[PDB]
This record gives sequence, structure tokens and C-alpha cells, in this order.
Amino acid sequence: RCTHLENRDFVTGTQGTTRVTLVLELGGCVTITAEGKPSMDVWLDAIYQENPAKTREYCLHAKLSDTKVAARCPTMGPATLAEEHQGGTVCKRDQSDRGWGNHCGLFGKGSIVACVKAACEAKKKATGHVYDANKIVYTVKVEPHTRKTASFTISSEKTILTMGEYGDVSLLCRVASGVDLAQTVILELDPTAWQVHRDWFNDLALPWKHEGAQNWNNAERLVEFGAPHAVKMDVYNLGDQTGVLLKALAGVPVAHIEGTKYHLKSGHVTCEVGLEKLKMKGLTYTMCDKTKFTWKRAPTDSGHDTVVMEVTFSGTKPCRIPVRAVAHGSPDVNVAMLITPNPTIENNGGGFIEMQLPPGDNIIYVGELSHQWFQKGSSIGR
Amino acid sequence: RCTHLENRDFVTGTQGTTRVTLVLELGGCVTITAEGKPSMDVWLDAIYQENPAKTREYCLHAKLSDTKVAARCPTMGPATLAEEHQGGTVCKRDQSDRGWGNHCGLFGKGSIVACVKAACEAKKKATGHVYDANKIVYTVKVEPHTRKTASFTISSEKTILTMGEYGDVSLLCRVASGVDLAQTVILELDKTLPTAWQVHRDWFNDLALPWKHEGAQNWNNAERLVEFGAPHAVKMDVYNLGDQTGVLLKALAGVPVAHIEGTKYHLKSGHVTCEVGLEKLKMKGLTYTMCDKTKFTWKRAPTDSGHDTVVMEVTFSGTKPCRIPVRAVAHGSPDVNVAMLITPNPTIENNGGGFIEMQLPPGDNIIYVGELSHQWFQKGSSIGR
Amino acid sequence: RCTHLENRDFVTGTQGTTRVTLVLELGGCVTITAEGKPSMDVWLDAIYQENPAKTREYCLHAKLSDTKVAARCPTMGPATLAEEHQGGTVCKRDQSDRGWGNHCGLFGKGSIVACVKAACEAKKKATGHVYDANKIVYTVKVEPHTRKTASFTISSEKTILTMGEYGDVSLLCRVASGVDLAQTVILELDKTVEHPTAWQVHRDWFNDLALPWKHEGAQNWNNAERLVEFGAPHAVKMDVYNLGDQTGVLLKALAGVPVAHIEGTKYHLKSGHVTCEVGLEKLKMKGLTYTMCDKTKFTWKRAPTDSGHDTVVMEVTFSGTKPCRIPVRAVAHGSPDVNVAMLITPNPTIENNGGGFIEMQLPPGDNIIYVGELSHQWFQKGSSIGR
Repeated sequence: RCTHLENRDFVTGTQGTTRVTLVLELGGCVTITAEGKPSMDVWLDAIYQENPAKTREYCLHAKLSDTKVAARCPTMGPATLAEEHQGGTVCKRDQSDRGWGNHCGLFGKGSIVACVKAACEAKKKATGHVYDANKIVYTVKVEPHTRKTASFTISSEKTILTMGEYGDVSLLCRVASGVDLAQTVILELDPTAWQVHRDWFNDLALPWKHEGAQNWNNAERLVEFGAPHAVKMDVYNLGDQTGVLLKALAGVPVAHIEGTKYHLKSGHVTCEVGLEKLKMKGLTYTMCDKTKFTWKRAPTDSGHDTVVMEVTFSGTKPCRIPVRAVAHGSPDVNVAMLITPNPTIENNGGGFIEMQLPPGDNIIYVGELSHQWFQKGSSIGR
Repeated sequence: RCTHLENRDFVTGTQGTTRVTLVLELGGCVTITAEGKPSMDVWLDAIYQENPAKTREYCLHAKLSDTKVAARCPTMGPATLAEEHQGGTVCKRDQSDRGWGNHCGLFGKGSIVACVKAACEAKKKATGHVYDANKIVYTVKVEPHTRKTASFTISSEKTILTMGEYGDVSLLCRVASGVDLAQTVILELDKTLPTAWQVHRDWFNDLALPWKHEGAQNWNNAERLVEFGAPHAVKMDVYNLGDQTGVLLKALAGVPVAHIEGTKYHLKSGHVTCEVGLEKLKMKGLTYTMCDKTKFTWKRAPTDSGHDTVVMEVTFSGTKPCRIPVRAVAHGSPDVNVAMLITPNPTIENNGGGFIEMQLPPGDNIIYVGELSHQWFQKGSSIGR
Repeated sequence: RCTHLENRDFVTGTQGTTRVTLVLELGGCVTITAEGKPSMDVWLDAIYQENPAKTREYCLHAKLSDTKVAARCPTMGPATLAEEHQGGTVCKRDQSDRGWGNHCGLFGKGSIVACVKAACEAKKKATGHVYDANKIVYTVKVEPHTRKTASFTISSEKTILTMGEYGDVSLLCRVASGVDLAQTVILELDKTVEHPTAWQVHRDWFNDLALPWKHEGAQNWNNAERLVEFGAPHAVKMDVYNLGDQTGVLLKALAGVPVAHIEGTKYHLKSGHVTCEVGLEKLKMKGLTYTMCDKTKFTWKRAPTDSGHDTVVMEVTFSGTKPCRIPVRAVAHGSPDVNVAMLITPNPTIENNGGGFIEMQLPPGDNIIYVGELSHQWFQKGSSIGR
């Protein structure tokens, strides 16, 4: 699956400096090799953020205490309960018909109030997390044979590595997220985590609060009061909303949390590598035979807004795969945008291709091998 | 009006590789040429996203049904209506005065409640759309004579093109939006100029109107357009606050319009900076000379570009081609150049040129194209009215 | 604290073009020098935006003016007040007990409503500002001796400079913010009352503040009832409570949050860098290649500490032979084989004139920073949007 460095990808200076440009997409590998030196495998190993900050916590199922009521007769003042003016409570004030039937001197409306301590049922929280674009780590690894590690972030872009035989190598890597972080929120339950849209998450009609806060806001979204009955007032629990939520999350890309690491499954790093006094071994792929392809794995949803596929090649390896795509009715405009920097068929493997396509009806072409693909439009959620 | 590749913009290696760096702003072109080969024109043709996701839908003018009221005598329990527990309904509960005048045994307060179904009048929605930074396409084009296409995104940055005489050239383009997408929202009204605007996230979110998501049947905060009157024994009135379109259109005055072409939501600002890798060939350089600082005239004076930048065109009477000396200063600080050009390399060619786009600090500035000057006032940043 | 250009950082072409790559963090300098030419100092001088747009204004202390009350007897219809249908007013409707004790014919509940005008106390606003990623300026400066200026933005990346001796050099600088702008809001209190008065807060924290709010230009406030509570009615009176000044509660919450550095109309960012590709013609670049510093001649001049903007900073002292590159690494307690240190400082070195400064980001939790054999423990607090 590793690719070999191409001549066009590096420049050799007059004073002995060699500048190599690499594009490493998550799970992509490139093998670089200098004359008289062991081939090195370089690849972006992971992209993640350690425990990203918690934003809102939504209550999916309220937990109400027994109801507390307070009534007054048509002459005694207004009714009151300690619970009014306390956190974590939902209250309703009203008037009820009073008379001799219920211990009152006069006939008439009496002041009545009902409160309830509203908390969330254990394990019934939906917590949202936000990424800090500058805290997302992109880990690159270098290892002998066609072992060192270096991590970058938007803020940390330059490093120096000692690759033995290669000496001191300067690594300048421009990091790039495959997800629009600003518009993203990781929804988590106590599939338990999903990658949802900021706007969708913010408008969820549920009680909410920040971590640390003890009481909930808009608790009345799950707690309603009924009409008063002289000296009683019913309270309604709108029930558990987990079902409705899971139904809405159907099909939404899941978040991949490993321990405390919140992984992104899409993205890349493009680095400029600086080497001294040595000769890089180039290589220039030839175009693969346009007719010796077969679908090893037909185009399918990658699980993160992209299309992946695998082809099998019977021709002479290694070679560059000819990939292109068209939008139904426009056979002259290539609309395929590859995530895979250099799709190739090697001797050990290759044939994997990841790309982005315009929404609608498309036809993917790997040489003469074709296959149609429907790209759903963008949405923030149900 | 294309520009010619300069020597400083490319390096030729010892093993025969040539690395070319290009900056292509939307609408900008660069002509590259190699010995014994046809000159190629390279440019950023368009930047856009196909059907961006819909966020909120705002109701500009409510459409109510028929009011429904229910009352009870000072002894009959509380009044109730079915609508009280249904979607798409706005209700109000209160206490009214009842006596013999209205068919009640006793004199006193009696329960009463009114409800109405609230929907939005057809073609009276304001819909917001959000861009997906990673789904914005930057289409670069290559064509002979001083034709191929390649599109890039934040995620898709590398490609290989076969440009005939030039062979296989690698294209590595770093995409860059000219608009802060995270803080942007495209506001749109229903079909049946202008009908779409580029508004600020924070402004959009705080609009005081009823709203809902596409697909949802009912509206939230429907009472922002529906208000109930005081109760009258056995009647209670329901008010509709009217069409807010006028108010909104007023607030959108001067706001940059969105350019929607079919399903394509275009950005009118941005650029791509690419590194082009070519093998075994000889790049023809070229190095412009400063234009005569005194042979300039305003073909089109500095003006708002329509997308938070200043544009202008100058005429040159000297010997072409040459590089235009552009700079600007903030009134009172004639030593600091505050002009930041969007136009990578402003030049006067033989076929044309003379166009310049740039950003300037807010306040009073003076633009200088050689000795030709012109004042310009830059308004500060705002999220809208 | 300038560093010298290294050989690996530049390529000299066959036709005489030299391509130089520089990484300039805010406050970082790099000295470049060519054969028979004066050394030039190049650095990122400042990062800022001139007067960012205002978003929400929050009221910290309401100015309630008068309490209008209106009542009715058990038979006269509902009570009403003009203020009930005006902006800038908080109203409450209820029912009171009426009889002969209070001028009413019958005994029973009577309509009653109370309203109060609501504005904000002078100088008691909390205003939010939003940055415009494309309007943040990154100013680079070039000056002789180991003076010109060039500013860049996400949109303005290319420039041509005339550095005399060096001639016309092309500058291509890719700008990069050290702050997640989309998730940032500058919270500001009415200056001239404490001249910190500005903070760099999280948008999700800012948006959820439970206070009355409005946009600049708007005359009235939204959710004014967040600072006004009504009491129970008493026949023909109803009290109105001002929930009081919230300034204290807020300042308490901002404790520890990074301050925003405003200088005049310039809202400065204190983190971020620029990486440029410099293009030079016909000249020969003087390289230089640092040697690793003596792994044992280091001492803490300033131990690892919070930088004030989400990073760790430190300074060491070197007694060995200068100049040299500092060996910096860090490990997450229990994994002595993985370097988790991410340097903000592009090339940490000990020069003759100075050096020794190091800025870096570390994973949350317990870490051990290693500058050679010199070590030091560091606890990194996790991410949060605020209290």
C-alpha cells in the first residue's frame, strides 16, 4: 500500500540540499530511499485530540421527585412553596375552584402552586464535545524497510529528526483537517458517540446545562403541569427521549474514541522534507493499462463523507491508476477529487482509492472500468 | 489579463526537476512557458459548493387558522381545548369575569383558554445555508496559447495532469477561502433580485422570528408573530404581527449578495497557491521591471469590490510590460505601507492588465499607484444591523 | 534571540534561483545572510485585527425605573398597563385577593399587573467581539545587521520586497492563527474602570450566559426578565426585585481565562506564526548547520510555566560551547519512548548573544519535559469552554 517517491516530488539543489514534498493522508504511506541507504516508510499514523472540552449536556429523561403542592382559600393570600426560588425545580402557579367541598369559607378561586425537583435520570445524558483546532495532533511515523515519531498541530509545524543513515532531517508539516471542525460536535451517550453538526446539536429541544452546573435549564421541555383540581395539580413526565434521538442519529458518522483520544478518520499532512548531502532515488510511474481493471471492492460510503473503492490490476506493476469521474451529462468534466494523493498499483499491493464527488449522479472511471455512484447532498441532520 | 511566470517563482534542480510556485486568486491568470513548448495559461476558474446544507428556516409572515375558545363558570372546573396538546398550535390560558350576564350561576373569575394553529404563509420563509469548508471546490484550469481541468478542496490537494508537450506534471494546490466560512450563513428568500445574502452567523442566529428545521412540520417560538389579547368573558382575541419581510430587507441593505448559479453557491473571493512539479524541461523565466512611477491614470478609481475588498484599474502610458508599484498609507503614518494586495502580481501587460484588488485597514487611507494617488475610506467590521 | 538560516532550509537552483523557507512564530527571529552581503533579520512582529465586529452586549446590572401597578375589582374586567406593550419593560400579571378592606364590592380574586422599565446601568455592559479570520494581519519585518515591513492575511499571501543589497525578493507567507478563531469571542467590559478588562473566551460559553442581551444599535434588551423578579401580589401592590449586579459573578468565572491584549484599536493575538517561501535571484546563500548541544550543561533559567495562552514556556542556561541546537523532548508519564512535546519554537537554539527560550504544547495530564538530561515535571490541564 506504500507508494514510491516520484522525481517530480523533490528538488536537488546546487549546494547539496534536497527538498522533498510529501502528502500523507490518514492511512497513506510513502517509501523514500536514498542511494546507498535503507528505504524509509513514512506515514500519517493518527489524527486526534485528547479529551476535547465538554459544551452542553442534554437530559434525555427527566427524574422527578414527588409533587409538592400548596393551596389557599379565596380569602387567604397567595400560596407559596419553598421549591419556588430553588434550583433544579419546575413549578406552576394557578387558581383552583374552592368552596365548602374542600374546607373553604367562601366559594371562589384559590391560589395554588405545584413544584417538582427536576433532575436527570442516571446515565440518561447526551454530552456534546468540541474540538480545539489547535490541539488536534497529527502523528507521523518513519520506519526502516520498504522507527521514529513526530507529531504536529496547526501551531507546531517544524521539527528535526535524526534518521541515522539519513542524518538530521528537517520536517515541516502543514496540518489539515478532513472535517470542518468549527461546524462539528461530538455527541456522546453514557454506537455511543457521533459526529454531528453544530447547528443541529444546538437546537435540540431538551433540558440542558454545562458540566459542573447542578440544575438544568429549560427543564419544562420534559416536565409539564396539568390543570389544578382544588388542592391538587398533576405533573407530566414527557418520558425518555433516547429512542427519538437514536432514530435521528441513524446513518450519522460515528465518532471514534479510543480511551481519551477522540480520533478524526479523515485528514492529511503535506510536508516539505529537507535532507543534506545525499542522493534521493526518484522513480516515475507509468500509466496503468486502461483495460486490465476489476472491482475488488466497489465504490462505497467511507463512513466519513467520502467514497472508497479497491481495484485489481492484471497488467504489469507498478503503475499509476487512471482515475476520473463525471457528473451525469458532462462527460468532459472530471469531477473526481481524490483524497488518495497518488493512486497506484504496486507489487506488494495498492489499488485503494478514496475520493470526494459532487452531489447527485456520478460515474466513476478507473480506466475503462466504470461504476455509478449517487452522492447525497449536504445536511445538518434530521 | 494573464501574468508571465517570473524567475524567482521557480527552481530548477540538479537532477532535472523544476518546482513552480503559483498564486492564483479567483479570476487571476498566470502564463507559464518552457523552451520549445506552447505557452500554457493557468488560472482559478471558480470556487463553490454544490447545495450547502440548510440550517434554520425563519417564518417571515405567519398564517393562522381559526381561533378556538373554551370557558368555564366560577364553579365548573378549568376549561380545556384539544389544541392545547398538539403541534403547530399557539395557546393562551387565563381567567375572565363571569356573572349572570354570560350564563353563569355565580359572579367571579372563570377559566378560559384560546388556541390557534400557526403556519407560515407560502413563499414567506427565510432559509439559511451553511458551507462545509471541506466541500468547497476550487476549479483550476489549464489551456494552451498565452484544455484541462483540476479541482481541489481542503482535503483533495494533489493531482497529476498530462499536458501533452509538458508530459505529466504534478499539481499540489493549497486551497484558501476568502471568506470566514465558520462565521458565514447564506440567507435566502423564496423564488417568486436580490434573493440571497452572505450574512453573519451571529446576526442570523439572533433573528427574532419563528423558526424550525427543514422537515419539521411545526414552528418554534411561533408566538413571536402571534399575540393573544385580554379575555372578554367568553372571548379572547388573537393577533398576527404581520409580514416582517420589509424589516428584514431593510436590514439587508448593503449586505454582500450571494451568487447562486443553479445548485452552485459561489464564493467571489479566495485563491489557490500551487506547487507545480515538472520534469526534464527548460522553464522560460522573465522578470518584470518597475513601471514608470508617473505614467498612471485612474481607469476606474478605488471602489468596494462587493466582497469586503477594494478594487481599481489604472492606465499606463509608459513602455509595457512592467510591474505596478502599489502601496497605501493610513492617514498620518506615511512611512507604513498598509496595503495588502489580493492581486498576487499587479502588472501592465501588452494585451491588458492594470487591475488591482486589495484589503486596507479601517479608516482613512491613501492608495498610491506610483505617484497616482486616491483617498479611500474603509468601514469597520460589523455583523449586520 | 535570532537564529541563523540552516542549509536544509533552502535550495539553490540550476538557473540561479534560491528558494528559502522560513517559519516565523510571533516573536521569533531568523537571520539570513548571503555571500558579500549584510545579514538580514526577519521576524513576525505582530498579529492582530483592527476593531473586530461587536456581536452581543450583555447587561450586567439592570437599571429599573419605577414600578407601575394596575388592579381591578372582582367584577371590573382585566387590569392593564401601557408598558405591557412597549420595549424595555418587564411585566407580570396575576390575581389578588380583594374585598371591602381594599375598596371592592365583592370578595374575591382581582386582576393585577405590574411593569417596570428595564435598561442597563451605565458602564455595566459586557460586550462580545468576533474576529474575522481573513482580516487578521500578520506583520513581518526585515532589518539589516544580525528596515522594511510586509503584512499578510489569509487572503494576501504574496509580495515583492526590495532589500537593497539583495534586490527584489518575492515573499510568499502562509499565515496561521494560534487561536481557534471560529470558537473564540473577545469579552470586554466598559474600559476606563480598570485600566484587565478584556478576555479571550469560548463562543459556546459566551452564547449561554444567562443575562439580558441585545446588539449594538438596538435600544431595548432581550430577556430583561433575567434580572428582574416579581413578588407575590398584595391586594393592590406587587414588588419588583432587581437581581442586582452580576459583575462579581462574571469576574469570578473569568478567573484564569487568557486576557485579550488590546492596544488602541488593535486586538492582538499572542500566538500564531507565518511560514514563508522566500525567492531570491543571483546570489549565494550562506548556510550553517547547528550541532546538538551538550546534553548535560543545561539549567533552568525559568522553569516550565503557563504562557498565558494555552502553551508552556521556559528558558534554560547553557554552559557548553555556543552556538548549538537544544535537544528538547517530553514524555507522558508512563511511555518514556514516545515524544509528546510539540514545539511552537521552530528551532530552539543557544546562540552567542542569547537564546534558550522554548515554547511548546503538551498532552493533557502528567508530563516530563527534557532539555537534554535536565528534566522537569509538568501538569497539563484538559480543555474546557469556561466555568
